[PDB]
Amino acid sequence: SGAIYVGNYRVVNRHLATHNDWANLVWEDSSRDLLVSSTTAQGCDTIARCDCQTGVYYCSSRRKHYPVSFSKPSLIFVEASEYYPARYQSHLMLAVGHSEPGDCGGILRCQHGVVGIVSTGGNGLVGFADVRDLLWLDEE
Ligand SMILES: Cn1cc2cccc(NC(=O)Cc3cocn3)c2n1
Ligand SMILES: [Zn+2]
Repeated sequence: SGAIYVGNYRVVNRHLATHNDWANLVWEDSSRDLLVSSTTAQGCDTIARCDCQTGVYYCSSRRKHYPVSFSKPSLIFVEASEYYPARYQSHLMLAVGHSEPGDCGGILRCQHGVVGIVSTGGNGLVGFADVRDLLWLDEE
């Protein structure tokens, strides 16, 4: 589990969104595994605006933050889980790292701020849904 809290937005994995998220919806995209809902309180996270390929992510199944090298956001075939049919997921970055399901939501960050959130992985893979192209998260 986990979310990004930027401005009056809450960014979560679409597959983990609550009824309150869907009732206060700003934007969602199944192909990216992302959903954004509105918040009453202002958040403290800042979004990175860059092309970094190194950063650190939080792994809840280890209680640890790990430094990683990750690929640029791409269209990747991901295997069937309980949440999606084997399909192509867009705007996804991969790194080598310990992952399990309930880790989705952990933040990946670089020197500029939050890069994305955990979404896919297994066999020492961890896939992050990028948010750096969502420039509108910084306004309104
Ligand atoms: C971090 N992590 C490890 C996983 C192992 C297996 C499945 C994962 N992801 C999901 O269930 C969510 C999903 C995205 O696209 C399709 N399904 C994993 N995430
Ligand atoms: Zn960066």
